[PDB]
Amino acid sequence: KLPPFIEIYRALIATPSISATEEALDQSNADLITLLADWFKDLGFNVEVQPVPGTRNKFNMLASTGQGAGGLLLAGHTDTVPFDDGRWTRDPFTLTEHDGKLYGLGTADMKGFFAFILDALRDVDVTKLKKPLYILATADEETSMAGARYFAETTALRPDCAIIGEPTSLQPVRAHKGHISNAIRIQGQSGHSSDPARGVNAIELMHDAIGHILQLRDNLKERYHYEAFTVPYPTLNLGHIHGGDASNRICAWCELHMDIRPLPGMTLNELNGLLNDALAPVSERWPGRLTVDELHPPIPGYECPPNHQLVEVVEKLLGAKTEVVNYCTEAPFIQTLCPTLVLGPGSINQAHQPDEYLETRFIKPTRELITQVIHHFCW
Amino acid sequence: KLPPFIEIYRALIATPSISATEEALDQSNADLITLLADWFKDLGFNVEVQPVPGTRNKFNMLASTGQGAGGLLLAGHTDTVPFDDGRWTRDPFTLTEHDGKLYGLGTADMKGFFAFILDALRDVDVTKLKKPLYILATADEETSMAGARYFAETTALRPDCAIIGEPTSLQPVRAHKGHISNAIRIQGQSGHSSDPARGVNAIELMHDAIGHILQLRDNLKERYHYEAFTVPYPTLNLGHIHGGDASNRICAWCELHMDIRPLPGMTLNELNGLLNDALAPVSERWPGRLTVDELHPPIPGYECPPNHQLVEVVEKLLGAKTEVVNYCTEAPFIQTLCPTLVLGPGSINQAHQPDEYLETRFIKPTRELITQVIHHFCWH
Ligand SMILES: [Cl-]
Ligand SMILES: [Zn+2]
Ligand SMILES: [Zn+2]
Repeated sequence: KLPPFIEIYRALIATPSISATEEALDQSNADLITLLADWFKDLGFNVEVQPVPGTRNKFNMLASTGQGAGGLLLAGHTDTVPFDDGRWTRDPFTLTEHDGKLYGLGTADMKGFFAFILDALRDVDVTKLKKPLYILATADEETSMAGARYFAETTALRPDCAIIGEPTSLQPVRAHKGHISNAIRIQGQSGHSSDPARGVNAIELMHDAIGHILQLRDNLKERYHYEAFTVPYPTLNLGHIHGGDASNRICAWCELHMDIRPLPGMTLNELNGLLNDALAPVSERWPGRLTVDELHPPIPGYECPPNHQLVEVVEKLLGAKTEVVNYCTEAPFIQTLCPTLVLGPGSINQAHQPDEYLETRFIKPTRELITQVIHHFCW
Repeated sequence: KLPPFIEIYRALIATPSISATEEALDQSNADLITLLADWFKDLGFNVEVQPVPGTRNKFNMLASTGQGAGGLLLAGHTDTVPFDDGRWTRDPFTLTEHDGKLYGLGTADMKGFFAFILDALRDVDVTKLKKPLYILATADEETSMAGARYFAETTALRPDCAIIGEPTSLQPVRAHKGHISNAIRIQGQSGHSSDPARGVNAIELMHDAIGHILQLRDNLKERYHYEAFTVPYPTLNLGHIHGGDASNRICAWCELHMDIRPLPGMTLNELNGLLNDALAPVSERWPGRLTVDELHPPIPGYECPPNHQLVEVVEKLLGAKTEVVNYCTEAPFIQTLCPTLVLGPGSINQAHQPDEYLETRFIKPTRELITQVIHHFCWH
């Protein structure tokens, strides 16, 4: 009943699922979901399609089998980044073999993962599994991660563990930093530069705030360490500043946009705690003039405990040690449901690039890795 | 033979001469200058009309009677600011008497002055002056002051003294602060925020520069003093800042727009020296990254030596003590030729405002004052 691997792959690549914040480029993942939904139906899984609030008509799919607690969650995203038709030298939607490489938009990131899951399940009898098996297909990972966010917020599901099939060259990944973005906003009071003391100069107040923020930057860099990261400390970046009307007017308003990248172990609440603490002497001096607002929904840090049985099994199956990575995944939201690893075929060297491909040599190892992991946590 | 006072004033207000940095809005003062040049010719002045290099078809007028050293220079600008389409409740180019008030764009700043000079000169015999009388009418005071800058740069004229007819309510003004406006520009090096050490954050460098600038602000407030000014020290203001693309990118550029208002007697070279030395610690640590560009032609401070005959006689004519103002005039350029005073009818409260007027109560005092200064500085 299930087509062969390359045919499953071909149809997924041929179904456009580009995500974009730009209304013009943003395609519905409905056709991608229907493909996955009908195929998982055919294999005997129950299926739930979920509209995702505040997306342009995007959906999650959960495919479920078995009952009771625990089980394995296999998770991926159905969307791809846009393509540059100027730099692609093949049709992005045409799966093309050439020189041990399979070319197409989402070959590496990450439609291959679903083709491998279905391919691995082709002869498996879901009746005879001891523990539940879940397949999650999320919307809009490449933009808001609204799919994974809305799933982790609303789902009753509580698996024993989860693998998110992002391209890692089949290296298991157990952590990455978070990402919070803030606007620091300072209300001045206007006045003529003929008496620059008559008003409240927002730039002078922002100069004070920046002093305290750079002190926090130094404390973060000095007191929090995670040796496995290339940059082993939580980072703080001043990105943008704007304020004032003219050289000859008291600066009436000033705004600073910054980011912080918290290490896995530090929570969002403690980080907003550290930032309010740094700014406190300034907002106290000046009640009601300094506000801190979020620029973009925050992403928590993620880690999987390094001796978790998920990690030991995977490391042993692949004979590869776990890595940390310098990029954000859905793992922070899936980690609220159960211990989570990031592990998939193909490379971020092809992800989001023109003439994206997945090497065909990933085919046998990936089929075998998924088979072994389903037999380990469901049998 | 000259028309009456109200006719002269009517024509000057009826003749648009709005100046503007925007080429689109910048009207030629050619027709204003022509009215003036013919009226001074009719009274038997030698008149030169000079195109001002680098302006949009603008002219200076110098009207001359007599020859010899010294004499009195009476100066004013022919240009007005634009009118706001929303706010005027009558035609800015029609001189209308309402509430003992003469309404019109430039009634107060400062076309009235030219009417009062011509009116006063009706009853003067220029052949019996012992020292020359000069009237200068400048281009573009409200924008670049190119008129007065060019005149000061090029004229061989060295009058005994000069009065600029800016609106001061007929109070003698003897000094004002300068104005310099700079952009402090910092070139950083961008990169992803996942490693902030890979770049040079222009906001951090600008945080450094501002620290040094605020130290200069405090040095200026402390080490320099001129009692007559409400703010008796050179002021410094941080007016605008911008830089950088995104919260997740190292900030590659930052620009700060600031001004300084120096006291009379601080040169523009002294001030630029103080600002570059304040910024030296940042600029020496980050070679090639920090530049200082002028946003506006810089204006030196001005003062007239407070015991020149010009001040003593004008104070006595008016029964008024000299004042200082914060704002700028052409005085710093004119003062390079001769002791200069700023003295004119109409109020700085009408200048540049909708339904601009000059109160008629100023007509007699202003005519007497102009007559008297011509007698006192041209008969002796
Ligand atoms: Cl890393
Ligand atoms: Zn991905
Ligand atoms: Zn004026």
